[PDB]
Amino acid sequence: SLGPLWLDVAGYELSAEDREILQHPTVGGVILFGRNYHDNQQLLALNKAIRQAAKRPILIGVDQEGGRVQRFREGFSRIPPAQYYARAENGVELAEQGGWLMAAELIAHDVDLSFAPVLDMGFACKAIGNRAFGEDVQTVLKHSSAFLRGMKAVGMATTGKHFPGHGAVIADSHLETPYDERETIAQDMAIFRAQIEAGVLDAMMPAHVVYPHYDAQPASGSSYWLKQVLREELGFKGIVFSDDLSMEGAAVMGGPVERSHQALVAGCDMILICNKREAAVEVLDNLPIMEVPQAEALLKKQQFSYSELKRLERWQQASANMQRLIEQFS
Ligand SMILES: CC(=O)N[C@@H]1[C@@H](O)[C@H](O)[C@@H](CO)O[C@@H]1O
Repeated sequence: SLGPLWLDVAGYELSAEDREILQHPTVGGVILFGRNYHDNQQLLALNKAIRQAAKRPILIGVDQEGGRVQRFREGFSRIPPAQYYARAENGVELAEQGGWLMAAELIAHDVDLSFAPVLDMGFACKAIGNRAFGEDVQTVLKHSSAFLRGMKAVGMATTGKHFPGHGAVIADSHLETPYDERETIAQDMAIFRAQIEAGVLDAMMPAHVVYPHYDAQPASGSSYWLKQVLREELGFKGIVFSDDLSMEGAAVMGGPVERSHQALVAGCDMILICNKREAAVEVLDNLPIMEVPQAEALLKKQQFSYSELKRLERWQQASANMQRLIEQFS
């Protein structure tokens, strides 16, 4: 937790070079991907090794939303697309089972957090699609609040994304960054405002999206979006993540070093450099030695094994119900 930088590792086991870089104080987390996941035991061993190499507390995170975005599937309960809960007759009840189950099984495998939930509105943006909980404000709020309650219940920190709303985004040749040219995105942002005000988000990830009515920069590299709006207008007090600086970020600024500088000056607390070990190293060398003490809030609050978890009727039911829900609409 201590440092701002999130990076990844190459495979199923920690390398000797991994063990060295994990000790760099500017590192605060490892983001895991599908290529880091083979099986439950291998995952447990990998995370144990990460925490031992780091020595100090360190965050381990994953994109585990359900549906199209679930890095760990084999040997885990399948989680439905976030869209599916609101299609069921008891959606709010099931959304909480989905969030609880997703979070519980990650904690059982020594993972601190999932970069979830998606608070975007609508299904028309290809990148989002059925990752959204609904296509109007109330449906999104109702079902995302349930999912959040489930995460909270097991001690997992929560991350709203992709602020200030990725639901209506276009990524064609009209501009060089995905964009949303609407004169107002008030409804999209109202979802974020509501969850911020309810105090249910520990963290926030911004969208790599330009909203030209508002500001020239992608929100993820925008002083307006991340300070003026997110902090001053909206009163968000949690952790702000960057986007993946390796393929997103303020691309016009230059390389990883320039993108990292812009993310931090814009108001990100923590920065992500994925898929590019040599870029992570470059950024570590460029930056001051940095600390993010408030990121300790993101470390998981509970500890238990998968065996212990499965003894809960709550697990027995949630797991079965998620499989039913998937089968109901797939
Ligand atoms: C629009 C989109 O999918 N953005 C993703 C985000 O959800 C994810 O948490 C992050 C880390 O993998 O990479 C991206 O920025």
